Amino acid sequence: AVKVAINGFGRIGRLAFRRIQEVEGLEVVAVNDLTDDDMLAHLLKYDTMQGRFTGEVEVVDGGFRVNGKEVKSFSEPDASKLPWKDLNIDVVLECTGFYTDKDKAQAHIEAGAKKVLISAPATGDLKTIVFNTNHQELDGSETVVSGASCTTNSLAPVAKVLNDDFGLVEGLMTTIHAYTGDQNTQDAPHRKGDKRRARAAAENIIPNSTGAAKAIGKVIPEIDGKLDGGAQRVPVATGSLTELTVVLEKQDVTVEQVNEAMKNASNESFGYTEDEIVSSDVVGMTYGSLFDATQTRVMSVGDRQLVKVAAWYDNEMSYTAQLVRTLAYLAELS
Amino acid sequence: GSMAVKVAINGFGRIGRLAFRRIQEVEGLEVVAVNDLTDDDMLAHLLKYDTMQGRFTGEVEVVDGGFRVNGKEVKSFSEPDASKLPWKDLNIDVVLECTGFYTDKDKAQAHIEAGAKKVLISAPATGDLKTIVFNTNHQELDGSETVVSGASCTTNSLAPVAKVLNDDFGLVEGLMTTIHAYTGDQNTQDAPHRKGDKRRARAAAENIIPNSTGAAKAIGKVIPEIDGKLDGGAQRVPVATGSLTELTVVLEKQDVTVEQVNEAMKNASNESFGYTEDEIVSSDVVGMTYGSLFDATQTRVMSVGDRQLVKVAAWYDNEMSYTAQLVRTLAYLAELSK
Amino acid sequence: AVKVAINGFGRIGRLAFRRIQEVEGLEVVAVNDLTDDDMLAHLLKYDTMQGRFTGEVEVVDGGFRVNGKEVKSFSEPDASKLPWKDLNIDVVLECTGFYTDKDKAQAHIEAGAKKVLISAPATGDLKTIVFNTNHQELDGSETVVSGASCTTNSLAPVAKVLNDDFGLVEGLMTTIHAYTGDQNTQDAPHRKGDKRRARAAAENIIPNSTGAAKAIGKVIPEIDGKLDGGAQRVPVATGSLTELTVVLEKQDVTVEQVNEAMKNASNESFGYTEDEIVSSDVVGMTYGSLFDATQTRVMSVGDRQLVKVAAWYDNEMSYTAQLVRTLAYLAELS
Amino acid sequence: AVKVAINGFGRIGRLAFRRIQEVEGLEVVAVNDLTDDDMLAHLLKYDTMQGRFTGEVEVVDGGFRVNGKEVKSFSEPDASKLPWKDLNIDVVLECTGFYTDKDKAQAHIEAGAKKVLISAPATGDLKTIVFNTNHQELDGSETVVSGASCTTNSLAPVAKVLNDDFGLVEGLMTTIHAYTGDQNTQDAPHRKGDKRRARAAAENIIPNSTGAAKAIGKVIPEIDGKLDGGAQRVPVATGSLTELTVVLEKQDVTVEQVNEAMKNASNESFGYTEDEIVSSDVVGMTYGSLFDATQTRVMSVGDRQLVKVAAWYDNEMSYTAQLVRTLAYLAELSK
Ligand SMILES: NC(=O)c1ccc[n+]([C@@H]2O[C@H](COP(=O)([O-])OP(=O)(O)OC[C@H]3O[C@@H](n4cnc5c(N)ncnc54)[C@H](O)[C@@H]3O)[C@@H](O)[C@H]2O)c1
Ligand SMILES: NC(=O)c1ccc[n+]([C@@H]2O[C@H](COP(=O)([O-])OP(=O)(O)OC[C@H]3O[C@@H](n4cnc5c(N)ncnc54)[C@H](O)[C@@H]3O)[C@@H](O)[C@H]2O)c1
Ligand SMILES: NC(=O)c1ccc[n+]([C@@H]2O[C@H](COP(=O)([O-])OP(=O)(O)OC[C@H]3O[C@@H](n4cnc5c(N)ncnc54)[C@H](O)[C@@H]3O)[C@@H](O)[C@H]2O)c1
Ligand SMILES: NC(=O)c1ccc[n+]([C@@H]2O[C@H](COP(=O)([O-])OP(=O)(O)OC[C@H]3O[C@@H](n4cnc5c(N)ncnc54)[C@H](O)[C@@H]3O)[C@@H](O)[C@H]2O)c1
Repeated sequence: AVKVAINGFGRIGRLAFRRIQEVEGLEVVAVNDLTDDDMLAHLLKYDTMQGRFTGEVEVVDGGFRVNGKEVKSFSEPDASKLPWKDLNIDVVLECTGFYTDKDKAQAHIEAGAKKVLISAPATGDLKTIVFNTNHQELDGSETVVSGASCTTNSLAPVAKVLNDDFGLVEGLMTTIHAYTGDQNTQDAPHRKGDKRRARAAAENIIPNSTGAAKAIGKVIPEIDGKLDGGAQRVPVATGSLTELTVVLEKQDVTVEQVNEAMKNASNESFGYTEDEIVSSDVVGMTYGSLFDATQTRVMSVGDRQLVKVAAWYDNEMSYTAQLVRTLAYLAELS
Repeated sequence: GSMAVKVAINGFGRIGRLAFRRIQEVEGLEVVAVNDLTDDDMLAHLLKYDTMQGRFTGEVEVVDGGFRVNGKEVKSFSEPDASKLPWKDLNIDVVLECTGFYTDKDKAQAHIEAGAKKVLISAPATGDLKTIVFNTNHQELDGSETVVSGASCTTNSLAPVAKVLNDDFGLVEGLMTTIHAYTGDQNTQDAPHRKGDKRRARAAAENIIPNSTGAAKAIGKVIPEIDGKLDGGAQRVPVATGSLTELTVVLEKQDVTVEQVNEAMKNASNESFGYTEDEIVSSDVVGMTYGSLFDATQTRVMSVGDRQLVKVAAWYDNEMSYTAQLVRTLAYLAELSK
Repeated sequence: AVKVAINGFGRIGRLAFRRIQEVEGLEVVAVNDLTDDDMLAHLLKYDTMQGRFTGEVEVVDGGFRVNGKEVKSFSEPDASKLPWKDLNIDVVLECTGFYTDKDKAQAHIEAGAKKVLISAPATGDLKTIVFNTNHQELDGSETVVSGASCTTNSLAPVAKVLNDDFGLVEGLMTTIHAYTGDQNTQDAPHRKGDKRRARAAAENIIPNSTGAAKAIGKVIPEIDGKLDGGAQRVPVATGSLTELTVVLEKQDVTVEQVNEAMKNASNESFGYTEDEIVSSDVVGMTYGSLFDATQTRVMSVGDRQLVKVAAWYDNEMSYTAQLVRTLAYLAELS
Repeated sequence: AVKVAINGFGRIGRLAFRRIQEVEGLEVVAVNDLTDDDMLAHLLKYDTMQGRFTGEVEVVDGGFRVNGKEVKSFSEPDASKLPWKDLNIDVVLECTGFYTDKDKAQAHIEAGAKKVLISAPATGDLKTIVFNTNHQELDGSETVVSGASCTTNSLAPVAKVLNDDFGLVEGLMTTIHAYTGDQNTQDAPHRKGDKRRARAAAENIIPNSTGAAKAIGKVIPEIDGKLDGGAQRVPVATGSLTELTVVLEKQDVTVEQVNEAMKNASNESFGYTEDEIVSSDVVGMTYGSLFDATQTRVMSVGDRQLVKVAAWYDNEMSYTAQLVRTLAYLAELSK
């Protein structure tokens, strides 16, 4: 099996560990964080939104044991000091949020890892990958790769269909997004100086920035610069919705045409539904994006149209499933 | 001679109780009677204590036939059929119709039959009546009306924004999403829904819930010159009050900037339409009395060549923002029939 | 198979349906509620806290079809008008909340049903059953039975151990309880005139009454009148905790003695844990009561002691699992 | 006026600032935190649970201006490096959560402050004060003082009445408590290694420890060791309840006797209600404890009784009001 180390055993890190248990060919041999083994094991076992871990978890000397298999744990904030060479790490899943740059993530390579896959958008000379939209741009020689964002994984397959089938002129996005760990529990100073993420997460509708639409060109180059938009963080603990409003080249477009085009492009990454679901219904789902045909709207005044669509995503498990698909493909290629 | 306008509140719910509270601070208007489907102890308690809007500042005491507020008697009734209420005997000038069950001109006429002079419905309503957003189209009321709609919370948030966009830039078309606080028409836990809505059927405080709204689709009732040019829906989310309306538009004027849009909105600001450049969140608008609060920090202009999309957002307290507007319209409607 | 009808396809009714799919010899052939079939099918498929239904549901002519088998649906507010005789109904699961009385529940017997099991405490000359505490009191001749309450199922096995091993003098209970459908979404008049259940359910700590401790004698006769207490409804959608503070006959009681006695009494209904869990960790669990050893306290001043214990329960699934156990047992005996 | 510096402009720090605007002869001249002035001014202006600050707040050179008064701001994590001598600080209101110990808080004294009042329980040789229960124990010479906890402030006036009027044998407590900033937004490693405070704050009933009952003897010495108990953190953003179950020496006790005793002891710190309120009703209240007569229970089996009572508190504003009362009193002494 391909030997995986997880750096940052947080929401994405732990869910990635869970997902990897189901993927033949990938094995987590080590985890790194900033805490004790009792804490690591406990948070793997128990998960507020994603439910209890299926297998058995036991704290042992040097880490924890999951279903018989030992996992080595470390508590090293400086990635360059990790014993990746000694453990023969093939790929690091970088999930801390503190190495979201090619040069920063290179620390893992210096430490002895063969490759790094970052669980977030990242700057620098690297490829940004949404599985089943642009993963074929990987050839296996890459040392550092980005798995994009939760929102980009929800948006990319939708934007691709709109452009391919109708011709995208321009568009604006709003994602109604579950609150995340970069937000405060109570009103308090925020480390990034963000006066909105400073506010009590579970008691507010909170406007905030996102790169998903603005930076869509890193995943779909042919629509580079044609999208922008933002986010509204709301009091659900996981589960999100991306709404997109577009101008198209094709004219006299119908709701039926848009839905059929989306249904035709469905796969394991891009789901299609006509059920009147709500955010809790997508918790734990493994589609990167779930197109909701019930929300499609077309505004027509004369020969001028606006087309609006919406797609659900579990910002946790939807993204994690996509990240692990990319991880496996990156591993297979090399 | 001159007297305070005698108001009766039908439906002592969220809007009804907040209207009562608001009227306490508006001179020339007095609530003499309330009607609901419960006991006086319950009515007094819910007036006194309010989860989101805070403790009532007056003194509330249950008495014979109703309750006393700061020494002033309010008559209470528990009659589901509006035509049976003693509006004649009580000399009722205007009924604030806040039950959600008389949202129709013919149905709301029951209050007029009962002896009230006028009815203002706290919601969109069917029939041949006028739909009024204060400080957008209230001057369309001539005084001959007997049944009027106070529009919706969302329409009150949307209308001043849509008017500025059209007046200054020319509205071609647009789409709206309101990120809206959950309301009493939603279930506490997943359960069958009275109106058959499979989404309002779901646990209100645990979900992002898509739902329809008339605000954009029916904007033409308030701003006739943009009839049919808007559409959109709602996303109900787990805040108990406080909402946001986002509007994405195509405009006639070219090379529009964020600065131009913000300045145009600021110039249109009044007691109904507020303006902010502060990075606020939903809890910051709870209890506010603007019908709509334009958030300049959320303005975006997408340009690709000569083609532009403009996006704006305005906050509203679906409860107090709408209530303040409703009371403004109430006062004006009574003023016309001196 | 035992032919089951569910009156009231609500939280307990639907979860009972789900659990029955896992029990050979138990079959739901009919459901009665006050809504359409599309609604019933949708709420079976999608569940905010309990997750997506495993199998597949299809709306048909008579009602709905689940995994091949058809389920008939009705809309009679008066249960005596239901065609239970024609459908040869063996047991009605009474889950509406409107027939919580022996004489009221008799409506189903008049309609043609052989037995009624009410999913709540009930007034009248009937047996109140907590599975694995007093289910042996059933002989199979009963026509109307109560499955008790969620809180009683959490409390009974704990109270029994305390009395058996230490001698119960007296106690007081508080359950920190998930909000339920008998509470309002927003501050509004309450149908029962309850000024506290009138308040916004998900925004408040709300004191309220319970019959679990006061009526414990219906399940454990030897401690009748020895307990009382109440509830505090809080903003979690499901998952609850029962705390019990008692005076005991035995002296010099220790935390270890209490925990060991509870562990020794553990079974499929009564769980034991030493893990530092929280409420979300018990969502979907099938124990009727999960004793939490980390919460045990003994206060000693001279020869006088107060003993405090706590047990978790999913007021939904914990109760439902117990109700179906009692159903299967009652159906087996005659 | 007594010159106050606030260390840690957080929930308690900011509410204390607001409360000090209500107290004559007490001025906040300086604030220290770990952020910039834009953020400090914003969080003073806008408050999710406690509402908008009514006055004018503007960012100026070297801090911010509130209602015509300049507040100097700093961003220094090491308290011994603060300019307290230069600013002539009379009392530091220590609200960071990182100086809850006599010897650690001495850093403020070394920096030039005359006194320190800690906004939490604290270790070391100091007094622990619940205003209107034991503030008379202060004489004005103390250099470092603890303002106790939110829970202790809710508990002490109740426990005192129960002992004075009925004779306290023993008791156990549970506080059903709003979630606070020491809890995580999502399930995540917890800085203090608490596996329960690690969990998503607003989605769980979370058992946790509290010292309020176990350490009541610091406030009421005559009942030292007679109480214990813990907390259940629940998804309300502020507003809490303390439930206390006791054995008393007085026999044949009634609900009426207990309720009357509590009402007789009511003052500006200890309120009394017979209304069927809920947690949101106490948000922003200034009583340290609100006794709820509707929740009083007496369980009798033979001559053996268990007595249960409950008191509400806004863990934020109730505690803050008490802290500022103690602050004013401490300042008034030795003037
Ligand atoms: N919905 C989501 O939560 C979501 C979705 C997609 C992507 N992401 C991205 O994934 C990353 C992690 O997000 P998360 O929500 O899991 O955050 P998290 O806080 O839950 O996880 C981060 C973990 O990394 C650990 N950590 C921090 N610094 C470290 C260091 N220097 N060395 C080792 N461990 C360290 C922390 O202890 C924590 O456990 C972020 O970049 C985020 O943008 C999050
Ligand atoms: N955000 C908002 O809550 C909001 C905003 C704008 C408009 N509205 C509209 O205002 C109306 C009331 O909404 P609400 O949120 O206050 O609902 P609510 O449920 O809180 O209030 C309705 C009240 O009317 C009472 N009632 C029902 N039928 C009655 C009858 N036949 N006779 C007398 N009383 C009766 C109920 O007991 C209840 O107290 C609705 O039409 C709604 O669409 C609501
Ligand atoms: N935690 C819990 O939800 C829980 C736990 C244990 C016991 N219970 C008990 O179970 C019962 C149901 O609880 P619930 O939470 O599922 O309530 P619910 O409101 O979710 O379900 C009740 C269902 O019964 C239907 N109904 C009402 N009147 C009817 C009638 N006359 N005829 C046919 N159907 C009717 C309603 O449409 C609704 O779908 C109650 O007695 C409750 O006390 C609930
Ligand atoms: N319910 C309550 O929130 C409550 C009630 C009673 C007592 N307390 C106590 O009050 C204290 C603060 O609680 P809070 O809820 O306001 O916490 P908080 O997180 O909201 O505020 C703490 C503030 O101190 C700042 N800070 C941290 N380290 C610092 C340093 N070294 N130098 C300067 N500033 C620093 C932080 O940036 C933050 O703004 C804690 O000891 C807590 O136990 C809290």
